Amino acid sequence: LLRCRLPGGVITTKQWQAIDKFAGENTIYGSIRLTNRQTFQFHGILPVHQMLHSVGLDALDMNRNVLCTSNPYESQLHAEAYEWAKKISEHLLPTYLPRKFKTTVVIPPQNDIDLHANDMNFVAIAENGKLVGFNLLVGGGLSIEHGNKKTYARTASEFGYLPLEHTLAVAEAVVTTQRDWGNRTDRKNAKTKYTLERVGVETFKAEVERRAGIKFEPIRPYEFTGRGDRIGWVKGIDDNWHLTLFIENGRILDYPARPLKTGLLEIAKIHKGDFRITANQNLIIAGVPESEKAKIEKIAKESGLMNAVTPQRENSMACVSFPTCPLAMAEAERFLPSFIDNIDNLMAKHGVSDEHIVMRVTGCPNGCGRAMLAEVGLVGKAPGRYNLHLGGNRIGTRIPRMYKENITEPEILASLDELIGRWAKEREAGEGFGDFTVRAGIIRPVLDPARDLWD
Ligand code: SRM
Ligand code: SF4
Ligand SMILES: O=N[O-]
Ligand code: NA
Repeated sequence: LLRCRLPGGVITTKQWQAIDKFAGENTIYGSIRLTNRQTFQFHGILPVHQMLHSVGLDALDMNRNVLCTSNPYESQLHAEAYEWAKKISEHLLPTYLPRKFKTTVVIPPQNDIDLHANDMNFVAIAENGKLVGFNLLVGGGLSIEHGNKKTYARTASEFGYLPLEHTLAVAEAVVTTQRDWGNRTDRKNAKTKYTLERVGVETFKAEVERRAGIKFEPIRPYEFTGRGDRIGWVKGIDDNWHLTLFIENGRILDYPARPLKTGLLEIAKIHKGDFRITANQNLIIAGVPESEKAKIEKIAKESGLMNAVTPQRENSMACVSFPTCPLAMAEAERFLPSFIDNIDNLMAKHGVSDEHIVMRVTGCPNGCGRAMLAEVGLVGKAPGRYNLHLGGNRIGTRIPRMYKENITEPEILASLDELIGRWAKEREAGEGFGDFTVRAGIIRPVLDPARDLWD
C-alpha cells in the first residue's frame, strides 16, 4: 500500500513512466490504481521513496491529497486553482490532527472532487477569468459505523468568502481550531464534522476569523452542475486539447486485448504536457496540441482506453475493498463491472440507456467509494450484502438515507428495476433519479445529517 502526495492529480509524463515501471516489476498485482482522491496506489509492494523522490514525488501526517477540479469548462482557470491546491498542500505539511484531514479547491460549476466528503473546501471565485478569492466550506465527512447512530455522514458548511491573499492563514486556522477542539477521548468523534456539530458553525467560524486575522465576507454566488469527468476531447486554451480516458475502477493493467497499461506508457512517451488523475478515477491526457490529437487518439483507441461505455458506467464508482483492503466487508471494485452490466440492462429495459444515476459502492462504512453522496449508494455490510441508500442528487449536496438493509445483489437489482422503472416513466424533464425518489416519496430526504440521517 503506497500512495503519493499529488495535489490536483497532476503528474508528469516523466513521473508516469517511473510509476509504470515500478508497478510492473515491484508489486504483486503489477497495476497502477488511480484513486478517487486524484492520486495513485500500488498493491502488494514487495526504497519506493527514492524512486518517487527521484522524479520529484513523495509519499505523505493526518493530511490527505488536496484535490483540484481537473478539467474546468473555463480552461484557463485550472492553472491558478491548481497553483493554490499545490500551495495549500505544502503549507499544510508538518501539528497533529485528532483524525485525518481532507481538503480541496473546487472550480464551479464542477463538483467532480465531491467537496461534501471533505473537511476543508476552497470554492474558487473568478472575475474576468482571474481568480479573486474563495468561498470556504468546512465539515464534510462520510464515514459511519454500522448501527452506531452516534456516527453520521455530513455535508460541508459555508463559512464565507475570503480574498485570495488570506487563503493560507484561513487554511491554517481551520486546521488548528479543529486540532485544539477535536474530541480528546474518542477517535470516532475526532473528525471536524463532529466538532462543528458540537461547538456550532458560528462558534467554529468566529475562532477561525480570530486566528486567521480576517473577517469572512458574505458567500459569493456559485453553483454546480455535475460531478462527472468530461470523457473524450474537450478544447482547452490556445490550440490545446484535453482527452479524458474512462478507466473502470481506475485499475490500470494490461488485460488481454486491452493493454491499458502499455497504452498509457506509449502515450506518456509522446505526450507534450502531462496527465491529470481525476476524482472519478480517470485520466486526462492534458494539453495536447491540435496537431497531436490524431497520434494520441490512435494509441488510446488501439489500447482499448477509448472503448465506449454507457453514460451509466461513466458515472459509477467503487472503492478498492477486497482483496487488498483489511476493513473490507463486501466486494466493491471487483463487484462493480458485472453489477453495472446489470444496471445497463436495466437502463436499456426502461428506455433510459442514455441517462445516468450517480451510483457508488463502498466496501465498508468507512465510505471510501463515496456512496454517501451518491443518488444510489451501496454500503457493504457483509460478504455479498450491502445497505442500499437512495436520495442523493447529481451534484452531491445531499446524503442518501438508508432504504434497504443487509441485502444481496439479486435483491438490490430487483429494487432498482422497480425504481428505475418508475423514474423512466414518471420523472419530470431533466429530473435526476435521486431527486425523483425524494419527490415521489420513495425515500425521505436527509435534511440535517447529525439529527436525521438515521431512522
Ligand atoms: C483508494 C481509496 C478508495 C478508492 O477506490 O478510490 C481508499 C482506500 C482506503 N482507505 Fe479511504 N480510500 C479512498 C478515499 C476515501 C474517501 C473519499 C474521499 O476522500 O474523497 C473517504 C470518505 C470521506 C471521509 O474520509 O470522511 C475515505 C475514508 C476512509 C476511512 C474512514 C475515515 C473516518 O473518518 O472514519 C478509513 C479508515 C480510517 O482511516 O479510519 C480509510 C481507509 C482506507 C484504506 C487506506 C485502508 C486502511 O486503513 O488500511 C483503504 C486502502 C484500500 C487498499 O487496499 O488500497 N478511508 N477514503 C481512496 C484513496 C484516497 C487517497 O488516495 O487518499
Ligand atoms: S470503504 Fe472500506 S472496504 Fe472500501 S477501501 Fe475504504 S476501508 Fe476498504
Ligand atoms: O484513504 N482513505 O482516506
Ligand atoms: Na474510473
